Amino acid sequence: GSSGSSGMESRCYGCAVKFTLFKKEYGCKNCGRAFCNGCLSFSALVPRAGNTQQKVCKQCHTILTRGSSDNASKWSPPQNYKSGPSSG
Ligand SMILES: [Zn+2]
Ligand SMILES: [Zn+2]
Repeated sequence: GSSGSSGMESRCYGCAVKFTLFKKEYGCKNCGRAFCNGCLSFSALVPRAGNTQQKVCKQCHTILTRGSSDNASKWSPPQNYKSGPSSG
């Protein structure tokens, strides 16, 4: 009732760790979020940096290597785009 002011500062988007002299702050390329050297210790081709193996966060590093198999997103193109194995 008489409270509601949290002090959320620059933290990690993986462990929620606060960036300090000891814990430096890192940035992702794929998701584009803030991570700690600990979490941001992976590299994977990012379709944003021209498909270059940039330092990405664990998640992304896995998401880019997992290759989702769904179509949950804004208007999607027709399974058949260009003459090829183009999947749905
Ligand atoms: Zn972290
Ligand atoms: Zn990321």
